[PDB]
Amino acid sequence: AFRIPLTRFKSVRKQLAEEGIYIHEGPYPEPLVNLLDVVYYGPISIGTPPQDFQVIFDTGSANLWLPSSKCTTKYCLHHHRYDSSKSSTYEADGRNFTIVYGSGNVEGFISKDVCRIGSAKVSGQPLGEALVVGGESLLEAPFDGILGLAYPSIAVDGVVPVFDNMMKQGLLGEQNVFSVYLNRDPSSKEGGEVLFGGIDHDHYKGSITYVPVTAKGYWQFHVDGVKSVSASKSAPELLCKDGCEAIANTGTSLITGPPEEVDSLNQYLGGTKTEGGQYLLDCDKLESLPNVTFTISGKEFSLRSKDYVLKVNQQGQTLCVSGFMGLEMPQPLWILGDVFLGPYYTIFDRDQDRVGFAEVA
Ligand SMILES: [N+]
Repeated sequence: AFRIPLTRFKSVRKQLAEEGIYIHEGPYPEPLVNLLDVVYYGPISIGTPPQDFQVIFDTGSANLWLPSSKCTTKYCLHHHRYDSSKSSTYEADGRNFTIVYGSGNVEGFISKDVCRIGSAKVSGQPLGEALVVGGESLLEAPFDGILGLAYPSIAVDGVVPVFDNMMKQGLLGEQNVFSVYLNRDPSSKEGGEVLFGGIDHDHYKGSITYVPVTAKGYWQFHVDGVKSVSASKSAPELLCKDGCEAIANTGTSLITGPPEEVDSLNQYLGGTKTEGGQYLLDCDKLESLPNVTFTISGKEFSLRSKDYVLKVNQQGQTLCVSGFMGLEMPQPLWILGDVFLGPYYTIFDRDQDRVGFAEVA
């Protein structure tokens, strides 16, 4: 058991929306990392002596990458960079890599070195030395790179994900799991935490409801249904009626699903489609907005409007936005961002290949 503290920051997509600037997505070939949407980072260090970094701990991807000292692009010059020549434990690989991101590609070459995750010491860990990171308005971003916590099958050639090497090296004891506490509250000192090799009882109430992983790549599982139900409507909103597939993604905020289904959901909520793509709700009519519920392994996971409405500062206008939007992919998926993962503590279990949810504390 070792514990990494997470810090929450306002996403670049949000900073853009405040100045009244929107960028359309997509459609996507499948779920992609998008650096405009990432909201939680935590510290790691690489090499000997340690070189310090802030990275996104991302269940939506499986790669570890950081800006290379050899990268002199704008993004890299504005962040911490890994210098292999300064580390006595560096071990060369040298092969090239490319990753398709929603925010523009990430490219470079593979290297190996000690990766430090709090008190844990991951040895011979492959990483991407990034020479290219796309694109606009990431010069402020408080994170340097990404550390992926998904399965090895969606890693680039030459990388084994960080958690997998923690497993091979016996660093987690008997529980090959990691647990994630996300605090969406702006005020609090702790933004959240990732607990490696354990489950923290202090962070949830009730019991944990497990769901089996369906396709090993993303942390992907089956959802029984999605619905919203209200005393103020002649009909319910019933979606995902015959079951659907979802992924848990700590690398994003909004809940994303098949467009026609979430458009319908947003209409039911009284939403108004912005030219930006998000749906506006009346800020004075948030009180009687119905819960939206996800049924997983026969159990209901309810979201209150307090959980799913996002507030944004436009100019002077405070302005309220639905935390659900459509994103088409060929193999339709609900992507569960922090809107879902904030009010639910989440256990990621590689022993049994399952994901656990319990009410947060
Ligand atoms: N990107």
